Amino acid sequence: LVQHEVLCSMKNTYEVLDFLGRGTFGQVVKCWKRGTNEIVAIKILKNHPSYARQGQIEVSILARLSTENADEYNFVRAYECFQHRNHTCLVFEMLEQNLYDFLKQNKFSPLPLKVIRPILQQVATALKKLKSLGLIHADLKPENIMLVDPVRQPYRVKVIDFGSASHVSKTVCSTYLQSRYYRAPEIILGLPFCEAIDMWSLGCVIAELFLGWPLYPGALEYDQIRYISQTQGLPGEQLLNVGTKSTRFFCKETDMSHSGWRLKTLEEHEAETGMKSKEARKYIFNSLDDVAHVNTVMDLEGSDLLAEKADRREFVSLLKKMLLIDADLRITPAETLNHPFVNMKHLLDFPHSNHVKSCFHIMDICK
Repeated sequence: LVQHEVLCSMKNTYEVLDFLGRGTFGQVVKCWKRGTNEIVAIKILKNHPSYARQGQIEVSILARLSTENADEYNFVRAYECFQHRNHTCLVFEMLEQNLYDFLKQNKFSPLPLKVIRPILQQVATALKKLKSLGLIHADLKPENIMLVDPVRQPYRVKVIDFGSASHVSKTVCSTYLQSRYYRAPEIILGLPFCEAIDMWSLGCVIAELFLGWPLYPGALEYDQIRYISQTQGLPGEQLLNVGTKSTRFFCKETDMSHSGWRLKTLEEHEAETGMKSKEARKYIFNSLDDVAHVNTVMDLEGSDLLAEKADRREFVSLLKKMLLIDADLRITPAETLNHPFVNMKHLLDFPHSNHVKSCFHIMDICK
């Protein structure tokens, strides 16, 4: 169960100092490595047989990632893995603050695109290495992207929480998987999924950093697929046909001139499940292009505004490619690093803008 005040390792030695967090399963606690000046995070896993298979596969993925010991691809370095009492725990490096707590303390104010760009490049590099190994993170949320040091190393991030990671398999998710606000349509509709469910999650977080609030903050999976379809259009017919959960949110309407699929109205869903659906979006978009026209009051003069408008033009261009409902056509982590928003090739067309001089400056410092 829960423990405190002291801990014991087989090869090293750790003394627990303060609790760090508690999830659905698996507790993380901050401790001090005795004999050194290092602070590390230890994630304990309860020794229940029904959770033993998920606990073992997480250790298998960390050992395969630890071969990439350089971790220049921005991963949390896993040190060792021992067993205390009858439980199995993992030792990670101690990062400072995750992106959600960074937005919370700033009253969820939007972040400029010049700060979003370094974070996007680092996470896309991580997902480029995850596809290189045939792995899925399956839990990419702002709570799982932590800043190494917000003051010493400004805007350097790493990804955490592999408790949902798994190898690529041709198996439909039986129920739910990723976090709801960042869940790909494949998991909602009951479709075969691969590594593209993290490209969808990365689109919902860079949009959350730009707006301050989640892009699709649906309380239920119906609200989630409703916001997506109302903003980006209904999913394709071939996708809704082979979708297992596709019948729980859509219906086969057949008028004289109607097509095949349509959404269940708020009146229909409220009668089917009894739950009245309320609006939770801070931003309602008829199109992803309306994201570029959000929060448009800046101090940028004519020289800098011509570039910020070009910056937003490429941000919604990448965001649309990252939020394509069809996972077969969704942009890949390798292509995202080659998108003009990350290449900054569209900012080169400006002779000397004092804003683009800072945009390029924030990028080459993240090293």
